Amino acid sequence: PAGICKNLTTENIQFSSMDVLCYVRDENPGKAGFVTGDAVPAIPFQHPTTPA
Amino acid sequence: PAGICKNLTTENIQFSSMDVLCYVRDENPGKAGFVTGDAVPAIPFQHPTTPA
Repeated sequence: PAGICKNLTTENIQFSSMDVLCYVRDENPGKAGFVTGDAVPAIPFQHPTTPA
Repeated sequence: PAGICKNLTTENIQFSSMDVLCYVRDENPGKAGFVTGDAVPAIPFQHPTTPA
């Protein structure tokens, strides 16, 4: 949408409402365009209550 | 061992590898040469994870 386009543009990343991006996701997982994965998932830490 | 003697001499406590020290451990109640004892044995503390 337009708001995302404006926010991207103001962040020195160029993208216009008339632009399009074309991609191909490969079949074999060994060779791919973009690789994503989790090394260590989110771990919570609850610190004890402090003075004040 | 010789290495300990070398370390001692390095830190300004003169003790050659040739030197020998003699001592007498007393047994009478009121008299003694070297006194040792623990007033409070070592106590462990564990702190939880800081906000850092």
